[PDB]
Amino acid sequence: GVESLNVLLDNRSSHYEEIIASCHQGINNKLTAHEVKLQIEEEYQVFRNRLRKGEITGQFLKVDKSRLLNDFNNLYVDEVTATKDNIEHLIYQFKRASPILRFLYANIGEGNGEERHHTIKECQMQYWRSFLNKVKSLKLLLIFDALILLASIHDQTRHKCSKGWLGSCFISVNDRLVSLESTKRDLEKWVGRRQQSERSPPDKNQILISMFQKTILKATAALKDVGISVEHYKINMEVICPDSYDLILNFDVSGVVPTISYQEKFPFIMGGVELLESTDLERLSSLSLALVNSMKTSSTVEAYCQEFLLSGAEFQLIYQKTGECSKCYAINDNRVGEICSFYADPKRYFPAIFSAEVLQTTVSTMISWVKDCSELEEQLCNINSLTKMILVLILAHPSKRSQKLLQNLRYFIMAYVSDYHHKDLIDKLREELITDVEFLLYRLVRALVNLILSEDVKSMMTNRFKFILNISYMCHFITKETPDRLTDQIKCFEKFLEPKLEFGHVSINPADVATEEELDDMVYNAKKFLSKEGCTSIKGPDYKKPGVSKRFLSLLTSSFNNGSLFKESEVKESPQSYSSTGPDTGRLKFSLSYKEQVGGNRELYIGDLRTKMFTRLIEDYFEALSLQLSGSCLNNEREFENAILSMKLNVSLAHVSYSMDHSKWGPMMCPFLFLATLQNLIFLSADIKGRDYLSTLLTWHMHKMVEIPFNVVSAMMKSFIKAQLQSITEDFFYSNFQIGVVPSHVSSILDMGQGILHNTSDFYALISERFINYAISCICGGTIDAYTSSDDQISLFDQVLTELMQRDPEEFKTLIEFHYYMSDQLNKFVSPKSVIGRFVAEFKSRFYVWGDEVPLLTKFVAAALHNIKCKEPHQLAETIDTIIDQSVANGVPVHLCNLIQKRTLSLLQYARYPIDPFLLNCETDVRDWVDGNRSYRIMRQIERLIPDACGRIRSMLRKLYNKLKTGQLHEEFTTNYLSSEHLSSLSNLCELLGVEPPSESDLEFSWLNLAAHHPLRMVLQSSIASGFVGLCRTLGSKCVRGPNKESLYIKSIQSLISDIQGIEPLIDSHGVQYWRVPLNIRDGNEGVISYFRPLLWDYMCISLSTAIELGAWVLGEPKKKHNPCDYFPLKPAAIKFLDLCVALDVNCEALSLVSHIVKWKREEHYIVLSSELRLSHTRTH
Ligand SMILES: [Mg+2]
Ligand SMILES: [Zn+2]
Repeated sequence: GVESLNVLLDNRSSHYEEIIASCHQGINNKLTAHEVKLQIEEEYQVFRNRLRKGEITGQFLKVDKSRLLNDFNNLYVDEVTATKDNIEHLIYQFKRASPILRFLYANIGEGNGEERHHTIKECQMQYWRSFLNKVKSLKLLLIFDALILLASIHDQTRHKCSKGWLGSCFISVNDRLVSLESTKRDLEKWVGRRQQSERSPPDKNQILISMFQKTILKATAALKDVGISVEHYKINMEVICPDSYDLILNFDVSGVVPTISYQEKFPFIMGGVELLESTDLERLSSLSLALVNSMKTSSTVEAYCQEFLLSGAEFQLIYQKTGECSKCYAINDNRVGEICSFYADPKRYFPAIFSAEVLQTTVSTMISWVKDCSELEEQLCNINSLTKMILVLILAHPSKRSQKLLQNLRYFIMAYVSDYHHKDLIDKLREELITDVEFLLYRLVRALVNLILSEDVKSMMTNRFKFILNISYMCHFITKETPDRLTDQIKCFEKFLEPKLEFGHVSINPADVATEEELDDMVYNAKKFLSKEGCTSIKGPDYKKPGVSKRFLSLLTSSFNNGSLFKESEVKESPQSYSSTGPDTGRLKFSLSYKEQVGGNRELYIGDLRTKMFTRLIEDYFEALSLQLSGSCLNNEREFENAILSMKLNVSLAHVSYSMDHSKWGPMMCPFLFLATLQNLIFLSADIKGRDYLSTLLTWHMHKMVEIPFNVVSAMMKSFIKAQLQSITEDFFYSNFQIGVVPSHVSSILDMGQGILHNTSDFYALISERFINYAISCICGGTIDAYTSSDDQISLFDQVLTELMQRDPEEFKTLIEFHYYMSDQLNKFVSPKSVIGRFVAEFKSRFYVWGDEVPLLTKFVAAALHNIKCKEPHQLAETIDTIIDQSVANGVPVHLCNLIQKRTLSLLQYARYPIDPFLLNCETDVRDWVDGNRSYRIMRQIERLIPDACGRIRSMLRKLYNKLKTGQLHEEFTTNYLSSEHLSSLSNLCELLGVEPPSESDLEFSWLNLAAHHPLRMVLQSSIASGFVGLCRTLGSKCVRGPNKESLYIKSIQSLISDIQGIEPLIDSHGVQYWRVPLNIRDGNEGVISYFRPLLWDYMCISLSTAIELGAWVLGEPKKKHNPCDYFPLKPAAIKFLDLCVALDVNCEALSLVSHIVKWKREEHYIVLSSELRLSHTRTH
């Protein structure tokens, strides 16, 4: 489609020629392989001589550990008036630093007696509440309030229980907090007025009962329509008394009133609970569940309350506003009100709801790493306290500044174990802290760092490196959503506009028909961009300024044309006219947005369909050109494996390594650079017409327009109209408003699309790094390798430079300086987070050392925790299965993954959904992830459920597999078995061979399968909490499609099942349900036995499909100080059968064995702990 341009006209004026002239002005791309070394050596001599004097700065320092520690200590020394805290003071003032932290450690409910045993029995008030809440969801509210009050009175006058009141108020129906006396007066007035109306014989003590009977009759009539009975609710009709009006009109309750404080009052002790136990994570889970449930309340078109029980006592959480936004919460108790009041956010509190044994196991497995040390065995009780405190603090107060504070520790711990580092590093690990909890977090982190990385500890460096590198990945535990949306759109525009005001080129309104001023400005700025000088001048190099010099561009193009950079094997509606500024129907337009990240943020450009069509041509061209060469890893797949092998070898040999990053990659490149580079290359010497079309496309990209967001302009206009009757981004809008017209679009020469022109940037990086390495090898006597991903890079040195680093340090530092300068001379800026060393190597967030391996445990656990959505409950299981399968292959133990699976099953059980044996298997081991797949795990679960019935089936399957692998019967089977009855076929199938048929007592095992006629309805999120709320709301409305055409409930089906005294349920330990259904009642009732499916049929089918996919070992019979750092690499077990596979697929609506090969990808190689490969099962042939 690239050549399609030839169908258009050609209206190119004398503007398209000046750009080519400027890009061809003073560049010499015909030099020879002998005249470049002289220039390189002259530059090196001048630079070295000028640097030895003192007229150029060094930008690099040698690593000294004492200076690094003493600079990390007093990093915030203006507010923290201390130098060395004691751990006892920290543990003391940790449990008293907030209301939420005071509540998690107080001595609440000091006496738990029979009033704590009564909280398991269900009174009548809650039954009536549930019934009326159900009825309401299909004058009025007064009757419901009166019924609730009557139920409460009848519950109190029997066994003296008071659970549903708060002083004088009482939660009645919609979490409301209606008063008491007001209802009495309302009922009095209502009954009086009704009697005065009906008068012109009865009493006020019978009209109420009449209305009660009418209302309950209408309700029970409307509720029996859908199919739900009344026995499910277990309500007692005796709550209504013949004397009910004068029973209500005399009640008397007294207590303590609640309140909310919108601005030493704590009524409990402060430091009861310890830290070694697990008493606070459960309280946190309960409080978080209440805070998330507080988003269900309806708009009502006041006071709302939620309830939770910790240790048999009952607490209430009250609020005064509905919706999903920040509000003020208060915690109350029926003994004394107003325990505390805070200002939390309803979201951001998901990751700790049912996960209290996973976090304890995470801490316990992280601490066992540094346990063999001898310099740490005395103070091994403080590390536990500090780790647990950091975790709990991160979970209780989710902030955006703590995330960056914890993320910045990775670069410190990386620079601590290196040889050289950038001098401007400490100024980067400094973020603005505001509140009083972030300073406490910093002090805890500092105490732990100074405790672990001491000076008299020199035993095991790799374990401590792993430990410290794992405390910095605890920021993934918070969130990646945004606190406020109107501020990030301001920060994004600030980032967009800041670097374009220093260069001095900004166009306000292009008008889509450019004037002469814009063309002259473009020409002038294109000439200014190519006028950078350095190292042969008066001043010298001006670091961190956009531009390229003609000398190095000439050298690069000449060296590419010679053939010095190649390897050994590398040398073998439709518009009609177009100008140099765009098509006839307008220039290219883009819009701005941002993207969510852990840490900062990242811009995003969005275009319409025509520009998306036009950009793909350049993208494909440059991707093909980059594939022709070798060295890039952005889209290739063998290059990444080669890079990993080279990194492993380099680290094993103890050579030098250089891990780099480049800053401001996006907003510093430009399409003019790519144009000027492309115009000076000779490829093979029709194609020149392709080069012309490419130049035209890049010229179109050079004149694009970006649209300013609307909220920012509105905010600026309001701020101006307010302050009139302050930054560089403010004076722009101010001086534009002061003279009328307002800004809407922006155009300039100094920005490429972030995430748009990736592949051309990768190509440019490839060739530039090749040239730089060539020059460096030319000067000295050593060589270098390189691998790029368009903003990341690793460099592996050789033996010569490794020895030169220790024999002549000054020449090594001078070579590093020359590399930095020569790289800056080509529009590439090395970041202050790059390192040179011999202990570790890093590339694409992958770390490699010698003697151990570095798994990122906390990252995977955090990624697995909050990963749920509002989908069908049979697709979330596959997502969790895939995540856990990917995480086991890196070094996470399986006993920590079984707990995550149990957590997911508990999340599903809370929403009142039945659990079938086709969801998860929380009893696996190593061999179920290395050798088998999902189908093998489900087979193992079914074999665990019902043994003594899977042996004969396995023998029949073995004989059938032996008979089918030769071709004796391939059609006698797949035509009158897979399309017949399920139960009356297996008998004759096993009779056909010489095996005992399955017994009549094994064919009753069945399982319940909703969506047996049509898939259940889900659509009728912007956050995970809203996803969980919507999931809990959807399962419970209809979510069922009946046989002909209708909608049902999940409770009606279970009621109908209970209406038959011939079926049995059976539940396992984890909570898996399977039924026993006989074969005589199976007939006669055809309306509700339409949902059950037999088990042995699905078992046979799935087992045969797995035996066809994997080997023939799955049909056999099953049979059944170690330090935490001992790893071993493992590899998995690796037409005419595809028709049989597709046949066996559609006959079982349980799994999708063929989808796993189209959507998902396998794992290449595993690494596992050697202590878990001992305990395992083995299946032979
Ligand atoms: Mg890197
Ligand atoms: Zn009771």
